Amino acid sequence: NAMSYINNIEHAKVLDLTQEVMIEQDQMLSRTLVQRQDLGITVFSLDKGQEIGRHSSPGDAMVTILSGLAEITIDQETYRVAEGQTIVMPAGIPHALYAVEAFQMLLVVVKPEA
Repeated sequence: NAMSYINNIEHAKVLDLTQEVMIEQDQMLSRTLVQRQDLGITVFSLDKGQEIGRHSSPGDAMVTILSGLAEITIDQETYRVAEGQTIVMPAGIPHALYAVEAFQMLLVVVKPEA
Protein backbone atom coordinates (compact mmCIF):
# COMPACT_ATOMS: atom_id res chain seq x y z
CA ASN A 1 0.00 0.00 0.00
CA ALA A 2 2.67 2.53 -1.08
CA MET A 3 0.33 5.31 -2.30
CA SER A 4 -0.92 7.89 0.18
CA TYR A 5 -3.42 10.63 -0.63
CA ILE A 6 -3.90 12.22 2.79
CA ASN A 7 -0.36 13.15 3.83
CA ASN A 8 1.55 14.57 6.82
CA ILE A 9 -0.70 12.80 9.30
CA GLU A 10 -0.66 9.27 10.71
CA HIS A 11 -3.04 6.72 9.29
CA ALA A 12 -5.01 4.13 11.28
CA LYS A 13 -4.55 6.10 14.52
CA VAL A 14 -7.08 7.95 16.69
CA LEU A 15 -5.96 11.60 16.68
CA ASP A 16 -7.03 15.00 17.97
CA LEU A 17 -6.45 17.57 15.20
CA THR A 18 -5.97 20.36 17.81
CA GLN A 19 -2.96 18.35 19.02
CA GLU A 20 -1.61 17.89 15.48
CA VAL A 21 -1.11 21.65 15.04
CA MET A 22 -0.21 23.38 18.31
CA ILE A 23 -0.75 27.11 18.88
CA GLU A 24 2.67 28.83 19.01
CA GLN A 25 3.45 32.29 20.40
CA ASP A 26 3.26 34.96 17.66
CA GLN A 27 3.23 32.33 14.89
CA MET A 28 1.12 30.44 12.40
CA LEU A 29 1.51 26.71 11.84
CA SER A 30 0.18 24.41 9.23
CA ARG A 31 -0.04 20.77 8.51
CA THR A 32 -0.83 20.31 4.83
CA LEU A 33 -2.85 17.12 4.23
CA VAL A 34 -3.46 17.56 0.50
CA GLN A 35 -1.93 19.96 -1.98
CA ARG A 36 -3.06 19.23 -5.55
CA GLN A 37 -4.50 21.13 -8.51
CA ASP A 38 -8.16 20.69 -7.54
CA LEU A 39 -7.92 20.32 -3.76
CA GLY A 40 -6.21 21.81 -0.68
CA ILE A 41 -6.64 20.39 2.81
CA THR A 42 -4.73 22.04 5.63
CA VAL A 43 -4.86 22.16 9.44
CA PHE A 44 -3.81 25.59 10.75
CA SER A 45 -3.11 27.25 14.05
CA LEU A 46 -2.79 31.03 14.42
CA ASP A 47 -1.83 32.77 17.65
CA LYS A 48 -3.96 35.69 18.79
CA GLY A 49 -3.47 38.70 16.50
CA GLN A 50 -2.16 36.75 13.52
CA GLU A 51 -3.81 37.14 10.12
CA ILE A 52 -4.23 35.65 6.69
CA GLY A 53 -4.32 38.59 4.30
CA ARG A 54 -7.16 39.33 1.91
CA HIS A 55 -7.18 37.07 -1.16
CA SER A 56 -9.42 35.08 -3.51
CA SER A 57 -9.38 31.35 -4.33
CA PRO A 58 -10.76 29.69 -7.48
CA GLY A 59 -12.32 27.03 -5.19
CA ASP A 60 -14.93 27.05 -2.42
CA ALA A 61 -13.07 27.14 0.90
CA MET A 62 -14.73 25.54 3.90
CA VAL A 63 -13.44 26.68 7.27
CA THR A 64 -14.13 24.66 10.39
CA ILE A 65 -12.98 26.30 13.64
CA LEU A 66 -11.54 23.69 15.97
CA SER A 67 -10.76 25.98 18.92
CA GLY A 68 -10.75 29.71 19.77
CA LEU A 69 -12.37 32.45 17.72
CA ALA A 70 -11.71 33.74 14.24
CA GLU A 71 -12.88 36.82 12.41
CA ILE A 72 -13.66 36.02 8.84
CA THR A 73 -14.17 38.65 6.17
CA ILE A 74 -15.93 37.72 2.96
CA ASP A 75 -15.96 40.65 0.51
CA GLN A 76 -17.31 43.41 2.78
CA GLU A 77 -18.81 41.44 5.65
CA THR A 78 -17.29 40.06 8.86
CA TYR A 79 -18.28 36.81 10.54
CA ARG A 80 -17.03 35.73 13.94
CA VAL A 81 -16.59 31.98 13.79
CA ALA A 82 -16.29 30.23 17.18
CA GLU A 83 -15.24 26.69 18.19
CA GLY A 84 -17.52 24.14 16.51
CA GLN A 85 -18.69 26.55 13.82
CA THR A 86 -18.16 26.38 10.10
CA ILE A 87 -18.32 28.76 7.13
CA VAL A 88 -17.91 28.27 3.39
CA MET A 89 -16.11 31.20 1.81
CA PRO A 90 -17.29 31.28 -1.85
CA ALA A 91 -14.94 30.88 -4.84
CA GLY A 92 -13.69 34.08 -6.47
CA ILE A 93 -14.76 36.37 -3.61
CA PRO A 94 -12.02 38.01 -1.52
CA HIS A 95 -11.70 36.75 2.06
CA ALA A 96 -9.41 37.29 5.02
CA LEU A 97 -9.01 35.74 8.47
CA TYR A 98 -7.98 37.44 11.73
CA ALA A 99 -7.19 35.57 14.95
CA VAL A 100 -9.40 37.35 17.50
CA GLU A 101 -8.07 34.75 19.92
CA ALA A 102 -5.58 32.01 19.12
CA PHE A 103 -7.49 29.56 16.95
CA GLN A 104 -7.10 26.24 15.09
CA MET A 105 -9.00 25.35 11.92
CA LEU A 106 -9.51 22.72 9.29
CA LEU A 107 -9.47 24.33 5.85
CA VAL A 108 -10.83 22.36 2.89
CA VAL A 109 -10.50 24.14 -0.47
CA VAL A 110 -12.42 22.53 -3.28
CA LYS A 111 -11.28 23.79 -6.70
CA PRO A 112 -12.47 23.17 -10.29
CA GLU A 113 -11.74 19.67 -11.54
CA ALA A 114 -9.25 18.31 -11.76
